[PDB]
Amino acid sequence: GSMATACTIQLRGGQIMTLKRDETLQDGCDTHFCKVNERGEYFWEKRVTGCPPFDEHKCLAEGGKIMKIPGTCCDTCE
Repeated sequence: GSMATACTIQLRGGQIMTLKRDETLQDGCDTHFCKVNERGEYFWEKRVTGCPPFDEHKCLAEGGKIMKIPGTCCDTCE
């Protein structure tokens, strides 16, 4: 019947993205892969790591702004 034709992902920033097979999502975050099995189904692999503990107080009040980490989604300061 109906089968998977792609990987419907959601970025941490609030964005539902459509990846086809062998497609990936280029964003500074936990890398999103979309692959297909030998049966034709699509798998959404999230390449995830551990982000460094962040002091949001050590930012902002100290005169900084909070950015996004490349390679994983977490809080960081300029």
